[PDB]
Amino acid sequence: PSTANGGFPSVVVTAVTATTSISPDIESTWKGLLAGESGIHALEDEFVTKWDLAVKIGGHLKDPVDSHMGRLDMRRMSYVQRMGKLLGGQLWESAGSPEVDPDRFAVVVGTGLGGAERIVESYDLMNAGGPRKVSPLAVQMIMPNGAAAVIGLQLGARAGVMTPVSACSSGSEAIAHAWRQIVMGDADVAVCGGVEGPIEALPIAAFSMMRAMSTRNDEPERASRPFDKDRDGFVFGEAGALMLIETEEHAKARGAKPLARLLGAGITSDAFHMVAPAADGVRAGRAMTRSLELAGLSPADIDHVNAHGTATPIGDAAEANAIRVAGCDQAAVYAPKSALGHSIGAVGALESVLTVLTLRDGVIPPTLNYETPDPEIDLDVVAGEPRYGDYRYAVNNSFGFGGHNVALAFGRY
Amino acid sequence: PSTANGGFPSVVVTAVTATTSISPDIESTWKGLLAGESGIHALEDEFVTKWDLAVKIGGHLKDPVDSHMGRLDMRRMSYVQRMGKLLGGQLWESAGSPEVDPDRFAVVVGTGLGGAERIVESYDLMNAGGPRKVSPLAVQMIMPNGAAAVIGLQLGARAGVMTPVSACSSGSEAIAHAWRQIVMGDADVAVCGGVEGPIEALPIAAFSMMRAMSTRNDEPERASRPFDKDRDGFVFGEAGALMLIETEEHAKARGAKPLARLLGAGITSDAFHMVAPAADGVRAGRAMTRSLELAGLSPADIDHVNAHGTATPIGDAAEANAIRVAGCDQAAVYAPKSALGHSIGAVGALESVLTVLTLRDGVIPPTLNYETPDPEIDLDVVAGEPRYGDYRYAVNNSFGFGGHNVALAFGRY
Ligand SMILES: CCCCS(=O)(=O)Nc1ccc2cnn(C)c2c1
Ligand SMILES: CCCCS(=O)(=O)Nc1ccc2cnn(C)c2c1
Ligand code: NA
Ligand code: NA
Repeated sequence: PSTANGGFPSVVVTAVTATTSISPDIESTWKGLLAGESGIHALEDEFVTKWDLAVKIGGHLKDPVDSHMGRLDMRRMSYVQRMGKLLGGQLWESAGSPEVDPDRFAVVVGTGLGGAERIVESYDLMNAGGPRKVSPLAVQMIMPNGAAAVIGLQLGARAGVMTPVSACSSGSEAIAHAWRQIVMGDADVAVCGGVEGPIEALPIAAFSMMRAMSTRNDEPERASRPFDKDRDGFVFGEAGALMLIETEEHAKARGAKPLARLLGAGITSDAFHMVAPAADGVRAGRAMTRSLELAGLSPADIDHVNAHGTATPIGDAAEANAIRVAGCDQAAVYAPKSALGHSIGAVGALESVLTVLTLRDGVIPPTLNYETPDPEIDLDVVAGEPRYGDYRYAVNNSFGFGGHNVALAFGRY
Repeated sequence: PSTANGGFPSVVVTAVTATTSISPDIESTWKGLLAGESGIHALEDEFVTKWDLAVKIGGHLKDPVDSHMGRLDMRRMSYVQRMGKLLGGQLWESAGSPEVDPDRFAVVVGTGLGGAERIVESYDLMNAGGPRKVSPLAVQMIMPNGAAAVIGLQLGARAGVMTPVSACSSGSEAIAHAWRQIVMGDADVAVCGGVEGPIEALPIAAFSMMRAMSTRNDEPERASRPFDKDRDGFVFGEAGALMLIETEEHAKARGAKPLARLLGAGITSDAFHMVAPAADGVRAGRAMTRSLELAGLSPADIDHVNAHGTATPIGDAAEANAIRVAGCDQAAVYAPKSALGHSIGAVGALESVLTVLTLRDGVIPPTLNYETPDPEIDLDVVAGEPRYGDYRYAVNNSFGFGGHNVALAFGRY
């Protein structure tokens, strides 16, 4: 059974929304990327100087979430819940605010951590003034399922509200599970993607102590260098992204113009290391292959790969092998983290949206800072200027800390 | 397409393990439940007196997790990761330490929050001595996928390692996603269940401030009263539980004796309120109905319902209506939280293990403290003494905060 042979129903993407370090509008982010713009700049936050952080570069949201948040929302929601509500409403507006059947409507939103800022706040409030100072809203804000719950409550999703956690692959895995919920018959329509918290001292400190982050502080826009010889780790780039997916029949019934097709989703694991990807990239490649199997495609059909491309030395090397294992080494490769950075749980979702626009507009943006290619890798990396091309099919890769491999297979409508 | 009509492959439960407030051995916990034992006692912890908490009753694990943990594990892992390692090894040994194909082996372990203690630790450390005092493993310990990532690395699962966060239904949802992974053909064997943190002052404060918790401190063992007229909220009971599921062919090939059959799983949502369940129980009942559709069963086939049964006035009323909607109100109902309390993300997995043991031994333990029937409920609640029977099929219910509904359909082997 596959999408090609009619074993699974046809699933199409009908709307996308995203907020990034370049722009709060996905179509503006897309234009910026095509122009070779970067969202990564020098961090001017006071916490950088306070702690004298080794990492002084980051990509803040161009339009911060809380600028669209009144006092009420600031009191009753965690940050990721607030981002979810914002993106949830924008997405629904862009889809024409359709009246769908709630019992056939599901929500699957991934996240890296959850409402962690409310944990420390409640911790502090209890330490200072005792258990009565902990809010009765604390549980619903802290719980990592909260963002998905807020969106499901907002839009009225009654065919399931799910939250997969797989670190960097959470946003892509969310879309994978949304696809599954539809193809198994549990829903006809689904909002899916990923949300994540902002850059701060403690996140910077924590990830910096892993020694996986770039420290090229003097040249922020040149710091993130996926598949480049002079790469020194990943760069934080704040993001949130959701897409609306549904059966082609459902889309056709309400007159929705599809942006792209979601043909298959592959989920595998390494069982190798807690934070480092497997060097051979076999299991990561198997995730790509599995998505092709479910889509009913062969590697030869894959014209484009939106790479995970963290810019860690071992990460990019592993992925290069992974693509080769999947037999997609002839595909045109893009590494959006070169310009948008790493948004952890949201990044798989943001990059899935980018893959949809690639297929829609038939153009791949240039991978920034790809000046001196790494001799070992040997990939067809799109760079210099955007590459216009006849892209029929694409695979979006997302590989998370813990050994989590998610591959999504998309097709041009 | 169903399990009955051969649409899905036959999936069987071949091994179980759990640590509870009654015992570290699942077979001993099971005997205790049949004898009418309770794991809920007066909390002798210092934080109870220190803060003068409204709740002074809880069920700590009989055998603490850390009593099996050395110095490396205590510094390199979070609590839920440590619980995961322990139960992971115990399950594998109970299964006969089989040599499975890692590429067809998956792990799905749910949890409520994650390595939350390491967040407040990192926060305190950084505030005291700056960013360099934060642990290098802070990220891999804090990340909520960490428990599942530990177990997948421990046992060598390469067909996917996933963590669903669904609050009270996390453990059940994990089994649900494990079932899905096997039936869609991505794996043949799967370790699945749930883990959760211990009882502490802040967890108590957070849940008790919602007025969700029982305050019957004078009589700890009589506090948790699911479906009883005089019920006043849930009681904390620490737990962790995992089960080994696999296809019947795979089980037969290695000579593994099945304990029960996993026939189907239904996942729906309320989209009603952030913490309160929907009064009508319609979507909760649809979760039950969906598990039957996929199992290939009818409501008449269901002889047993392992209820969510938290003992909240609102929660039990909703579940009573949900069972009516599913057409399962003539089924024999058991509420294990009466004796084992609420373990949040692990409780759905624990009660799935209890459902398996019920179908294996053909006996339902008594629902503790069910003395005065509530007029509104009108359920056949097993109480006073255990009820023996040739039980053919059972449905395990989990309805978590956020409106997440998971129903698991089990069958006698
Ligand atoms: C730009 C992505 C990095 C953020 S993180 O990976 O540390 N997750 C994260 C999640 C929630 C909150 C709330 N406050 N903060 C600071 C958070 C951080
Ligand atoms: C017995 C179930 C209640 C625990 S909870 O729902 O508050 N989750 C939880 C998870 C992790 C940790 C670590 N320390 N602590 C205290 C934790 C607590
Ligand atoms: Na990607
Ligand atoms: Na149950």
